[PDB]
Amino acid sequence: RKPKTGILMLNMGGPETLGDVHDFLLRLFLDRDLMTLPIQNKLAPFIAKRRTPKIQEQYRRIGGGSPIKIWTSKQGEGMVKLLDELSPNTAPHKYYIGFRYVHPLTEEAIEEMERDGLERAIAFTQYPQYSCSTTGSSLNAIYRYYNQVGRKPTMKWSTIDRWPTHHLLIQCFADHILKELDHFPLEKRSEVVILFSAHSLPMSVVNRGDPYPQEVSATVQKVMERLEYCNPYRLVWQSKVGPMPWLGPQTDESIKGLCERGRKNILLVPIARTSDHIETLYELDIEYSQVLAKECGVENIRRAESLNGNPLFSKALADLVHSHIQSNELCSKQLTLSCPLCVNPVCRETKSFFTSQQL
Amino acid sequence: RKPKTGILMLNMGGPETLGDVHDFLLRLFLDRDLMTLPIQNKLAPFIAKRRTPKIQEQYRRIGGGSPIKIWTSKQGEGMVKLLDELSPNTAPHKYYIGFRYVHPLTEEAIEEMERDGLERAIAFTQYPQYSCSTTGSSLNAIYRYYNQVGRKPTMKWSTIDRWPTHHLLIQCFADHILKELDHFPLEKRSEVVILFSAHSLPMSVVNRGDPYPQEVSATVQKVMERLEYCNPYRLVWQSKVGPMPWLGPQTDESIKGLCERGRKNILLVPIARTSDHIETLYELDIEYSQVLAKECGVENIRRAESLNGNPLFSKALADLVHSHIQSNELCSKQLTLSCPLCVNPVCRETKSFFTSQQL
Ligand SMILES: C[C@H](CCC(=O)O)[C@H]1CC[C@H]2[C@@H]3[C@H](O)C[C@@H]4C[C@H](O)CC[C@]4(C)[C@H]3C[C@H](O)[C@]12C
Ligand SMILES: C[C@H](CCC(=O)O)[C@H]1CC[C@H]2[C@@H]3[C@H](O)C[C@@H]4C[C@H](O)CC[C@]4(C)[C@H]3C[C@H](O)[C@]12C
Ligand SMILES: C[C@H](CCC(=O)O)[C@H]1CC[C@H]2[C@@H]3[C@H](O)C[C@@H]4C[C@H](O)CC[C@]4(C)[C@H]3C[C@H](O)[C@]12C
Ligand SMILES: C[C@H](CCC(=O)O)[C@H]1CC[C@H]2[C@@H]3[C@H](O)C[C@@H]4C[C@H](O)CC[C@]4(C)[C@H]3C[C@H](O)[C@]12C
Ligand SMILES: C[C@H](CCC(=O)O)[C@H]1CC[C@H]2[C@@H]3[C@H](O)C[C@@H]4C[C@H](O)CC[C@]4(C)[C@H]3C[C@H](O)[C@]12C
Ligand SMILES: C[C@H](CCC(=O)O)[C@H]1CC[C@H]2[C@@H]3[C@H](O)C[C@@H]4C[C@H](O)CC[C@]4(C)[C@H]3C[C@H](O)[C@]12C
Ligand code: FES
Ligand code: FES
Ligand SMILES: [Cl-]
Ligand SMILES: [Cl-]
Repeated sequence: RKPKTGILMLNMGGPETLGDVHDFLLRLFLDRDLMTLPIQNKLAPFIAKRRTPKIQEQYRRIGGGSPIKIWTSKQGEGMVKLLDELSPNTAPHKYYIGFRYVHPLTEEAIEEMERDGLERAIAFTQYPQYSCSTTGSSLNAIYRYYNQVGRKPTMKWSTIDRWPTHHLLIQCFADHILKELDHFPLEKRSEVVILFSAHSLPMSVVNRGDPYPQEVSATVQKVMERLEYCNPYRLVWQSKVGPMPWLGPQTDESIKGLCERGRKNILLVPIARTSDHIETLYELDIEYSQVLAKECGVENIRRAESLNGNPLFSKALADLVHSHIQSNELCSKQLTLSCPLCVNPVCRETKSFFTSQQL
Repeated sequence: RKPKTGILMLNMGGPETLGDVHDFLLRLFLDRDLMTLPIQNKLAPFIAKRRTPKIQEQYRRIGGGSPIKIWTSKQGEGMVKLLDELSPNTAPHKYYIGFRYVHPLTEEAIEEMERDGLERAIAFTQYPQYSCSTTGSSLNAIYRYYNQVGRKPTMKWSTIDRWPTHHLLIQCFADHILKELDHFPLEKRSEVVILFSAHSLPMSVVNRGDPYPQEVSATVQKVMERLEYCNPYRLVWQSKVGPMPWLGPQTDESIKGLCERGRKNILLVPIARTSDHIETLYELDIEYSQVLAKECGVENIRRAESLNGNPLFSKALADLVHSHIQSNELCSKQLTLSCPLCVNPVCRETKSFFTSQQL
């Protein structure tokens, strides 16, 4: 039978080959939500051209491009197989990838979903903890697509806009941490300090109200509860760029500081993403675990495996979607409150897009 | 066998009368691990004299003094009654109050516990979420006391150094929120937005690794889970002073921003305090809920009652102490990890004090 229920998996994406780097950067610098540059239509291509060599070099250091699409595909296949059994009344299910800055783009995916004549479309963010710069930006693209195509949707929409504490996500993280603790020397296991690391935000974004640091903090505590507080931890933040203030502590400074303080056995845990990413394979694994850690005289630094193709994580995706369908909800209660100092007029329009849907 | 088990309830304290304000400020400004001032022994008394009138005026606005001691005493009495029945082998139990910056001082309470000839002494912080500037300052005073008096303790020490997700604490907050949502006009209940508000930290402290923002985030999520996400929330931060950057968003800016954006029905929840305090009775209730809120045309702003004399909260305190005794733990696993960028040599000494205790 023709597909009945579309699951739109949303992610920023990354360039699949070196050749895709420039236009990934160009689409990003053009995104008026993410940044207000003067004369932005002229500055965006110039900044993309300037930054491209450096970013292509990073992807070169990890094998030539981003693995996000492979992993997103494998997890979406697994999720659809389960949902056809779990939810016969909404089957067949089909997953679609909507990347914000590379192909397939969010707008290309919506065009195909409509072409396919689905009865309902679920905007399923692949970021478990909500930031306006991540999930909000992917949801804004859905609202803006219909606003700009000048037609109403032909499908019933709803969103799973966050899931920072789903019990099977927490189980996957706990399982990968225990697997990685087993690979330290046994005599150092109990000395291991865990740094959960997540992409940082600028403080201008924290201070306007972004939900993300409190949600990532929640994910951390539920993982440590499941692990029975077996090792001590901190939550720290990676990927800061530029001269402005961002939320710290920084993951690089924290690795170096712990080493300087005699804690030389460290487990990194990428707590805000669901697959490997340049953040993990370059920044944590090369910049921090090889170079920085070597300079400071670490004894053992390891990183928990990304969730990637763990079948339990496909089972989480499916249970999220199945609960969402049975609840009839259109979005979380949290999406109905925009940031207290939000200055972007589209956030309200996108919230209303979802809360106002027929059903 | 006389009192056998002393429970030292630690809090920073506040001045009980207007006459106690100057010496509260003086002790604060002499505390070199909270602040390093040029020519500190001369400047501290001067800044204490200069800022006393303004701080006396805040306390005069709430009736002439801090209620922390009355509430802590009532909670401590309730806790002891329960502990004598829960734990006959460690009875009789006696509570002592140790305030960091007013009488009875931490040092005074230790002197009495040792005078009393207790077998066992439990350093029980009354902050559920740990900051190095709150619970860590109290624990450093216990270590420094023995280091100064140059005698070893005569009782067996251990600490309950944090408890941000204790199930009965969570139940108390959820109960107080729901009863406050009952006081709104029924036609706005669904519209109410919850701002959990906790004392902020300077970014310099957050960026060195202080555990506090992630633990307060955890308390917020456990409370919202218990409430089944009935209303939307943000966690925001109050009490910033001075011109340096602190963690935001600010509670005051957030209340003004929500009003300006049409969310004019707000419930404030002091999520990091267990009793009323100048930050609730003056800052939230007068500066924000009366002056700020009237000025931007709020419709309804309420604040959940502080835990104060709720008997389920004395139940929580006793359950924490009974579980701690049964577990034989000397401190949390998290106290065994100092901040990654800690620069105070005493933190390691105080950690060792607790982890090394006989028993
Ligand atoms: C002023 C502005 C800040 C935008 C903001 O307020 O966030 C910043 C952001 C990106 C900056 C530009 C980009 O970093 C690229 C250029 C970098 C050069 O070193 C200065 C000019 C240059 C063209 C920058 C000018 C200016 O400082 C920009 C435009
Ligand atoms: C790729 C580009 C340059 C950074 C680098 O050298 O890696 C970086 C700089 C700042 C980044 C943006 C900032 O990190 C702010 C955003 C934070 C979100 O968690 C990711 C998207 C987000 C919108 C970022 C995407 C992208 O990777 C950016 C634009
Ligand atoms: C790193 C890059 C400049 C590269 C260059 O031309 O040298 C610039 C271009 C635009 C910048 C972004 C924009 O200024 C908007 C954001 C401004 C916030 O103040 C910090 C992050 C923030 C997301 C910026 C981070 C970073 O400095 C960016 C991504
Ligand atoms: C007294 C002074 C002025 C604040 C005011 O207007 O109330 C403030 C500035 C920073 C404050 C301190 C910092 O907030 C750090 C601590 C926070 C704890 O909640 C109380 C003690 C604590 C050590 C504070 C005591 C006092 O309220 C201080 C020292
Ligand atoms: C420079 C120093 C900051 C030390 C720190 O970073 O902790 C600050 C903190 C408190 C300040 C002092 C207090 O604010 C009291 C005085 C206030 C007057 O405006 C200037 C002199 C005055 C005597 C200050 C001098 C100086 O600016 C001090 C001493
Ligand atoms: C506000 C107060 C007095 C100002 C005055 O002279 O009237 C000053 C004097 C000493 C200051 C403190 C010290 O500078 C040390 C802390 C350093 C952080 O950068 C801010 C908070 C911090 C705790 C300061 C907050 C506040 O501005 C204090 C408490
Ligand atoms: S920036 Fe967060 S809702 Fe608009
Ligand atoms: S400042 Fe946090 S452990 Fe020393
Ligand atoms: Cl990537
Ligand atoms: Cl007080």
